[PDB]
Amino acid sequence: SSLLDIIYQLRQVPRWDGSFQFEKEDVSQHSFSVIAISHILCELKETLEGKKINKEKLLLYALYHDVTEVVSTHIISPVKKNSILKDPFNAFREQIKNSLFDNLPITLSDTLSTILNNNDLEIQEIVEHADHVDAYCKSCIEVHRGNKDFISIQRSLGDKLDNLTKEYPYLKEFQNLFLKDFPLENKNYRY
Amino acid sequence: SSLLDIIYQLRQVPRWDGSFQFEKEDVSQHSFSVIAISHILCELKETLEGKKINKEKLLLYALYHDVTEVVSTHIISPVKKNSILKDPFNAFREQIKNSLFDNLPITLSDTLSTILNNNDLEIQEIVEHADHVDAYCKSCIEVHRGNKDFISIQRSLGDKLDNLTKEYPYLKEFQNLFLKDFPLENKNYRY
Ligand SMILES: Nc1ncnc2c1ncn2[C@@H]1O[C@H](CO)[C@H]1CO
Ligand SMILES: Nc1ncnc2c1ncn2[C@@H]1O[C@H](CO)[C@H]1CO
Ligand SMILES: [Mg+2]
Ligand SMILES: [Mg+2]
Repeated sequence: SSLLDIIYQLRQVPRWDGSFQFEKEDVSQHSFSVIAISHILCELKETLEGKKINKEKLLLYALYHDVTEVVSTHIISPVKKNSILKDPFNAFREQIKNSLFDNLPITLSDTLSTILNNNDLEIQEIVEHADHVDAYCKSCIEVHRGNKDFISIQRSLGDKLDNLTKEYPYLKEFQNLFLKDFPLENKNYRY
Repeated sequence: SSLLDIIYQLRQVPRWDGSFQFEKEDVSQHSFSVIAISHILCELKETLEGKKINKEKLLLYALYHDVTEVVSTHIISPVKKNSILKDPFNAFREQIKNSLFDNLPITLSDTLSTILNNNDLEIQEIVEHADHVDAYCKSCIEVHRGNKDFISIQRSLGDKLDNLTKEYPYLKEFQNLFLKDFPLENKNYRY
């Protein structure tokens, strides 16, 4: 099985191609943040919307949400979302899903296929929101480091996030709790 | 709340201090791998030992298992396990847990305290095993890159892992499935 190799190979998939970064970021670091953000968003949404989400399925979906980029590499969203490429890339991503986990035991094989081909729309939505939050957070950190090239990126991501908070109360609560002073200029918790 | 800052600040905590590495590794990359390994180990253990583990709790514990290193930094195991430092470091780690999540809503606050102060011994054991597997895997990748300085590290970690597989059948199965050709010299799944 290539599953363990793929887990470590995601470190060789860089994000933010074409942009200067003070800190390069790979898919494993991004996926770690998305898992943690997805969990936080889930807890807020559960409390606000009066429900319970299957957190095993949510966390496993967040964990693997970008695993196909070990084949596709990470295509940045301005390119992937171009109308010329949007649908072919989604067909490409589906082709990768179909071939990934070849020589696995049926416990892993079906559990991993279940994770990849998830049709829980709500888990997919939470992780999509977490993905946008993480991109905004990265843009915040780069601007904080002094990276003027990320100011316009931060602006467009923050504008889209603002619009999302008008329609998704759990995102507005997340923004209130965490995103109005980010990153922390003084990291008092270290002492 | 400092929770989101901490999630990203784990990227500034390096592992393997004092060892030459061709690729530097931070706690977020390590924790991503440990979450994924913990999940795989859990599925094997469930099938082999005739049980079901609460995978939400396992994954969340793996996600945060090293979060206190944002305060302590990452003390390498030859130092942390020294008899002079072993118990004081565990007391230090307990002091950090007690002060981390100050200004959070009770959904997050208690859920995060529950995660940190977990007393599920089996989840703690799975994550401890996943932590050792990940350290072995890193040593394998460095040796693969050509890093002779990690040969003796790989040997001692592989010896300890071998001994563990004699007592924990799910680890032996993991080793059989993934650790006899790692990393993959030819990454055929990319094409
Ligand atoms: N305004 C922008 N310019 C360049 N890359 C962007 C971008 N917004 C998002 N990305 C990147 O597309 C990825 C998914 O958000 C993100 C990291 O590669
Ligand atoms: N033989 C060894 N020499 C130096 N650091 C080691 C080591 N074995 C494990 N470590 C490091 O201790 C950490 C936990 O395994 C690991 C990464 O920092
Ligand atoms: Mg993503
Ligand atoms: Mg660890």
